[PDB]
Amino acid sequence: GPHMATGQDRVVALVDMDCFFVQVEQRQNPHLRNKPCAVVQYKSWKGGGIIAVSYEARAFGVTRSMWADDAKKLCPDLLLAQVRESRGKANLTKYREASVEVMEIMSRFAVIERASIDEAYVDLTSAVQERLQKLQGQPISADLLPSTYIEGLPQGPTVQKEGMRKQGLFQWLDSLQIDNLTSPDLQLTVGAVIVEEMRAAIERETGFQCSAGISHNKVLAKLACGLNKPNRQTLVSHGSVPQLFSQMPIRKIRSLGGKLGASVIEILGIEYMGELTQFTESQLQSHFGEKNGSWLYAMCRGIEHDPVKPRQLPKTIGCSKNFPGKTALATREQVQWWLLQLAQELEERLTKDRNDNDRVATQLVVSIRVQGDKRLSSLRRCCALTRYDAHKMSHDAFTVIKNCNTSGIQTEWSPPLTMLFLCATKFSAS
DNA sequence: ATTATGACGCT
DNA sequence: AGCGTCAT
Ligand SMILES: Nc1nc2c(ncn2[C@H]2C[C@H](O)[C@@H](COP(=O)(O)OP(=O)(O)OP(=O)(O)O)O2)c(=O)[nH]1
Ligand SMILES: [Mn+2]
Ligand SMILES: [Mn+2]
Ligand SMILES: [Mn+2]
Repeated sequence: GPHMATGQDRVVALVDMDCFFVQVEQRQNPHLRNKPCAVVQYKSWKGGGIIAVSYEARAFGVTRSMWADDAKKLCPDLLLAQVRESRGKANLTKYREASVEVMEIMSRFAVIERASIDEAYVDLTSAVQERLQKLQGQPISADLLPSTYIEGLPQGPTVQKEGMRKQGLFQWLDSLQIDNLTSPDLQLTVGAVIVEEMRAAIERETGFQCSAGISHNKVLAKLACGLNKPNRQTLVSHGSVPQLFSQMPIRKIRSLGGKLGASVIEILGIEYMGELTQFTESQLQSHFGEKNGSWLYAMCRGIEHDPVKPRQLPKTIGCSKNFPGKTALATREQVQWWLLQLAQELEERLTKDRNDNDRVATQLVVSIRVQGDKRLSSLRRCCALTRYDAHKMSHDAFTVIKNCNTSGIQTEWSPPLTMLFLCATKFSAS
């Protein structure tokens, strides 16, 4: 009871840009705004592969991973924007630069953890204490939360969406103890006020809309973020967790959407996150290991301790290209030419990174996949990265992989290569 | 022939 | 260090 930790110490938000690459293209080209549209890589094979989809297009069933030709069968008026190609490969620079715009705005409110190109966690605990002491016990007006949903509300004893949002928010605010500066629910609420301000700043200063989740930890904030997209934010309180998890498929929780989640379902004979509460911590550890077991035991009760890392920049800078089917690289000239193309993009990005961020990478990781290998990476080898020179990097990568050539003929490459990947790692301040 | 990344855990 | 999993 009084010593049962409840995981309510922190206020954590997850901010995620709505259909990010689409918004980047819609900002640049107003003709794409408020339209079914998608962003594609390449074009020759089945119209290119879709990697981002506007919400208008999602209404037609268009999704990520779809080929554009198939998407056009669902949505004949779908508009398409193509990712830039440079040196023979997709080049994602426009979206990385747009991401930096957003991350820099978020960093004005709190230290952030860059979790992806379009999302960041925020630890708002200190900012919340600040704003609470500024409020002087003054209640929080619904006007300060104009895009906020309170998960689980309204409940208890009109048929529009905005109306239900306002009803739930009213019930939430009516329940609040705005005189207790240590009340977790109040702290979350103030956190949501701050996130409204952050999201308003992002849209004002970039044109981009985003969604967000506000809760007591990263997993709940991420889950919350997904509940009311697009262009809305959602507060998931500690108290909302039993009902929310009672019908939550295990796979919806970050890190459980793959083999581990499938094993939780199969071994324990359960379907929903809430069903995990009936197992002891030692039972879960016995099935899933010490770390996973302890994490599951806490997470199904709404408790997770993973910190928001102070890290706004990516830890690695990488360049990769698949060579599927009959485009696989089968000669030395071919392998060397593509290693050079990748290395030239890497050099350009690394040199910009060194100028912007006062650091240098010291390790080059070279990854390949050979034809017929089921795995995504067939071989991974490191070497020293001592100079930002593409010709040196591509020569070193070749030197590191050259013995994977089974061909006695040195001019040919067998088995042909179906992927090349160069990654710069182990940054040091400079 | 979902492609291009990027983080992190294991041993 | 190199490999595997998660993510999208
Ligand atoms: N190159 C590449 N980029 C991807 C891939 N999957 C996602 N992305 C990019 C494009 C997305 O706009 C961006 C952010 O992904 P999200 O999962 O946050 O989805 P998105 O923002 O598109 O929509 P959302 O509103 O968050 O559901 O990442 C991929 O498989 N390959
Ligand atoms: Mn997004
Ligand atoms: Mn995202
Ligand atoms: Mn997505």
